[PDB]
Order: sequence, then C-alpha cells, then structure tokens
Amino acid sequence: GGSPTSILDIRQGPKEPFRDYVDRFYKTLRAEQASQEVKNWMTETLLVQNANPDCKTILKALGPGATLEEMMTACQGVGGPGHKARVLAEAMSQVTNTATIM
Amino acid sequence: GGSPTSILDIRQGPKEPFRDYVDRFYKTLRAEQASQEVKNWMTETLLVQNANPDCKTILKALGPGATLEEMMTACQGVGGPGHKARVLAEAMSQVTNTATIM
Amino acid sequence: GGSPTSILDIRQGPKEPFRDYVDRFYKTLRAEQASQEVKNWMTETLLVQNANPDCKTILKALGPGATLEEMMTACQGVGGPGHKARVLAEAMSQVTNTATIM
Amino acid sequence: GGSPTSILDIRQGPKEPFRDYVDRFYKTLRAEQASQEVKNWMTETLLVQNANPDCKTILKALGPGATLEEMMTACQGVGGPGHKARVLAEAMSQVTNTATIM
Amino acid sequence: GGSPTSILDIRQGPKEPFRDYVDRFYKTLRAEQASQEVKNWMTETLLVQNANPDCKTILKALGPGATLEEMMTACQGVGGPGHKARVLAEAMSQVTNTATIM
Amino acid sequence: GGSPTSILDIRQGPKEPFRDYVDRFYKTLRAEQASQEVKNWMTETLLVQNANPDCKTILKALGPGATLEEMMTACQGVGGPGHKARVLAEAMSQVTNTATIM
Ligand SMILES: O=P(O)(O)O[C@H]1[C@H](OP(=O)(O)O)[C@@H](OP(=O)(O)O)[C@H](OP(=O)(O)O)[C@@H](OP(=O)(O)O)[C@H]1OP(=O)(O)O
Ligand SMILES: CC(C)(C)c1ccc([C@H](Cn2cccc(C(F)(F)F)c2=O)NC2Cc3ccccc3C2)cc1
Repeated sequence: GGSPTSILDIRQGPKEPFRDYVDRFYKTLRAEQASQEVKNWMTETLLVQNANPDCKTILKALGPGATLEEMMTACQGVGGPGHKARVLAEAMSQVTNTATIM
Repeated sequence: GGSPTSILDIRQGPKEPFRDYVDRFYKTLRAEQASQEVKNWMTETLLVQNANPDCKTILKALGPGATLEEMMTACQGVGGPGHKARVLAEAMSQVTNTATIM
Repeated sequence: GGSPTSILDIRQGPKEPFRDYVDRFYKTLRAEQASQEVKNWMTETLLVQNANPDCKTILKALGPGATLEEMMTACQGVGGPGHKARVLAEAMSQVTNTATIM
Repeated sequence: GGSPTSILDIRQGPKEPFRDYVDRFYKTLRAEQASQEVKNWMTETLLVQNANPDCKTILKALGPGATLEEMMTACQGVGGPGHKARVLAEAMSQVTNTATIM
Repeated sequence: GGSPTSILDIRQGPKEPFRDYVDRFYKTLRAEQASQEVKNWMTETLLVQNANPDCKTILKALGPGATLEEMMTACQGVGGPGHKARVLAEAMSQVTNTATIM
Repeated sequence: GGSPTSILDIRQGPKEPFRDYVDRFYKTLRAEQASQEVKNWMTETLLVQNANPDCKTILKALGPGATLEEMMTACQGVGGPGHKARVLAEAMSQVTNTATIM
C-alpha cells in the first residue's frame, strides 16, 4: 500500500489480538489520504501480510477468500488458550518424536 | 443482528474473562438504537460466536438454552490462566504418549 | 442480600487475587441499601461461591467458618508462585498416568 | 494489631513482591494512629504472617530475628526466575520420585 | 556508536517487541543532533547489537543484507506463540536428549 | 549504600528488565547526594548486588572489570523467551538427571 502510517507498517503484536489490530489497520487507514480503491486494496494485501505470524499462518491456512469474519473466528484464539494450547504441543510433541518426523 | 459496533464486532479477549466481555456486549448494545427484542436476539446469536474460544467452547458445552447465569458460572474459571487448568493439562497429556487420541 | 452491584454480580477474577475481590465485595456492601443481617448473610453466602476457582476450591477445602486469616493465606498463594507452582504442573502427571487415576 | 487498615489486613499479593507490599505495610503504618511501640510490634507480627506465602515461607526459613535487610534480600528472589525456578523444579522432581519422599 | 541518548544504549527489552523498541531506536536518532550519514550508520551498526536476543538472534537468522522489511517480518515472530513456543519447545527437548547432542 | 534511595539498595523486579531497574539506578544516582568518587564507587558495587538474581548472576558471571556496556548487552538477555528459554530448558532436566549430577 505504502500510504504513510496507515499500512506500510500497521502491524499486530503477539499479545495484540487479530481482532484489536484489524482496527489498528482500519482506524489508521482512515487517517491516510487514500482512494477507496487504494484502501480496499490495502485491506486485502497488507492486512494478511503485515499481521501477527500466529495468525498469518492462520490467514494462509484459512487462506484468501476468508472474510475477515473467517480470519476473525480462527485468529480469536490467538492468545494463551486458543492458539497457544495448540502451539506449545505441536513443537513439543514433534521434536520429542524427532527420531521420526512426519 | 448487524447493529453498529456491538453485534458486528463485540468480542471476548483471550485474557479478558467471560464477565468483562459480557459487560462490553451489554454496553455497546446501549449505543445501538435497539428495542428489547433487538437486544435479546443480539445476545444469544453473537455472544456465543464472537467471544473467546474458551468461553465459546463452554457455551456450546453448556448446551444452548442455558441461562447466562450458567454461561457466567461455567465460564468463571474462564480466565487468564483459570479455565485453562483443564486446557493445558489435556493438550499436554492426550498427545503425549505416542499418537493415541480419545 | 441480592443487592445491585454488590452480590448478585460481585465476582473474583482468575488472574485476580482473593484480596481485590474481597475488597470489591466488602467495599461495595456499604454501597448497597441493605439491613445489617443482610450484609453479614452475603460475606458468608456469596464471598465463597462467587470467587476465583484457584481460591474457591481452597475455601471449600479449608472450609466455611474458618477464620479469614486461614482463607486469606491459602488463597494468597493463588497467583503464580503460590498455587500455580503446584497444580497443573501436577495435572501433567495425573493425565500422563491416566491409565490409572487415583 | 487492630489499628485501622494498616495491620489488620495489609497483604502481599502472589505476584506482588516482598518490596511492593512491605512498602504498603510501611506506608500504611504511617497512616494509622498508633503509638511508637504499637507500630514497632506491628512490623514484626503482621509483616511475616500476612505476606505472600513465597516470602513468608522465606521469612520462616531465615528464621525470626533476621533483620528486614535479611528478609528483603532473600525475599527479592520471590518472582519468576529466582523463587519460582526453584519451587517448580523441586515440586516436580520431588513427587515424580513419589514412591520415596525425603 | 556513542551518539546522544540514541545509540548509547537504546535497547530492546526482553519482553519489548522489536517493533516497539526499534521506534525508540528511530525516533531517538531523530531526537539526536546527528548528521544524515551518522544516523544511517547507526541503523545497521546499532540496531542489531542492542536489540533483545530474541530478535538479535533473528537478525542472525535472516542473515545480514536482509532489508529491514525482513527484520520486521522476522522479528515480528518475536513473541510468545511464534518465537517463545520455539525456544520453549526446542531448548527444553534438546537438552533432554543430552545423552546425544547434534 | 546509605546515600538516599539510590544505593542503599535499589532493586529489580522479576519482570523488571535491566532497562526499568538499572535506569532507576542511573537517574537516581544523579539525585543521591554523593561525591564524584562516591558515585563511581557505588555504580560498581551496588549495581551488581541488588539487581534481579538472573542478571545479578550475569554481572558477576561476566567477571568484574567488564565495562558496564559489557554488562548491559550481556544483561539485556535476562527475560523469559531469552533468559528463561535457557534456564527453563536446563533446570527441568538438570534434576531429572539427578541420578547423575555434573
Ligand atoms: O507473572 P506471574 O505472577 O508470575 O504469573 C503470570 C500471570 O498470571 P496471574 O494472572 O496469576 O498474574 C500471567 O497473567 P497475565 O497478566 O499475563 O494475564 C499469566 O498469563 P496467562 O493467564 O495468559 O497464562 C502468566 O502465564 P504466561 O507467562 O504463560 O503468559 C503467569 O505465569 P506463570 O504461568 O509462569 O506462573
Ligand atoms: C508451572 C506453572 C508456571 C506454575 C504453571 C502451570 C500451569 C498454570 C495454569 C493452571 N492454573 C494453576 C493455578 C492457578 C491458576 C489460575 F490462577 F490461573 F487460575 C491456573 O490456571 N495453566 C496455564 C494457563 C496457560 C496460559 C498460557 C500458557 C500456558 C498455560 C498453562 C499456571 C502456572
């Protein structure tokens, strides 16, 4: 997108949820002086790309075409139980098994 | 319901308990021009969906038709580490032996 | 007392200490319009039932009628080093051992 | 003690360190209307008893008669890396060995 | 580097995201009275050495020459589920294997 | 120490990084009433002894005579993801290995 402040850097921390950040990506767009085509594009390309790898891995898992409502339901668990319950055990139970890796 | 800010996005944080969020859902509802029925429908359909996979996993667990008194009570340990006394110990002990999942 | 803001909903949080809730419950009772016996009925009836599973499980353990000095201390362990150093960490081996559960 | 607020209940949270609370206990003493000796008695009896089982277990370990400088330095470890590193690990391997407990 | 309060110690906290700190590194460069060449130099020379081993280890992961955009995406992995779940799931299970180490 | 607030004992919280505690140790030295030599004498001794057992052990571990700059980078690695990744990884199996301890 490249529009100042609004999308070149609007990013989601790790504790910052996918839900709170989308506003950081929207409310901030309101600040950029862009055309609606300039913004809507910014919501498709830069949203998924510059936002929280816990969830980007979910945005490419759900994959494109997911409405934000889809990236919303799944990336809601970003957090200690929803995601982290599944994130700690995936690496923990994988490498333990590292003699054989699927 | 699709009413501004409340049912379009009122949400429950992964650290935010079933109570703080319930206050929000109830609060921004006072911000949308809504009748008594406008809000009663808004509670059942969105609260369960747009709210923290922890409580959301409990609300379905409660079985629809359970008064909020129950969504409150069951989702009380919902919590920062609270509910999770059951969430981490399971994910950490079901996947742990080899591959057996029950 | 079924008093507004004070009992019907006063509730201790998960990340929350027995203190601040006890303070919430206490501090607000003056705020309700009740009779003296009523309030006393709340300190004994609600304070245990509507507060923080790390600690509620304790209150039910030390038991009703136990001096607050006793409730306090045990529930002051709630919170990382006191209650936490013990329980899930033990829950790891309770379900690992799940073939046999005592 | 019984002097209003200061020593009847001044308590140390679980995550709250020995210094943050000791400060509460001290400062709150300045506010009570106690004789010089009243307060002196209070610093001893209530500082060790109503303060965070992590540090309280330490104050008992150091042994009564230790100056606060000693209670302080020792209790500073209360916290995740210094005190928690030790108890989680010990509680974990002490009971794992459960057939034999020393 | 040694320029006024910018590079003397601008350091990323262990829990401070790369993103949050880097600003303290940027705006401070803006905040000092340096020449344009000094600051450009201060970016590469100083941002990596003084930036939180979680990310200072990532800046090693990208491999020098990566545009900061790469440092941004990569260090965005700094965080609990992405970078902490890897050091928690890796370091714990590696040394466990200490009979044999690769 | 004995100078006001600064060196009598200035202390670091567990989560308090070397940037939240030491910074205090710095800003506060400008306030303590010390001779130019005093402060130089106090910046060495008190800084290492009264600060965060993780980092305190680091400052002693690098070995005296190291520049503080050498203690700063070296103590910026205090922290859960960074520092706890290393000690959490070891303490758990250090004792598991208790049949043989090296
Ligand atoms: O900082 P501590 O006193 O050592 O304890 C913390 C704290 O728990 P408390 O609610 O009891 O204060 C965190 O709470 P937050 O303020 O981060 O919400 C909790 O977080 P979670 O509920 O999200 O798990 C965290 O756990 P973690 O470091 O896994 O985020 C847990 O630390 P311990 O599990 O290490 O005791
Ligand atoms: C090993 C130790 C650090 C001590 C430990 C173990 C596991 C717990 C908790 C389980 N548990 C235990 C006591 C009190 C509560 C409270 F206060 F939070 F309700 C609670 O949930 N379950 C976490 C919830 C959570 C969140 C994110 C990552 C891991 C876990 C496990 C906390 C601490």
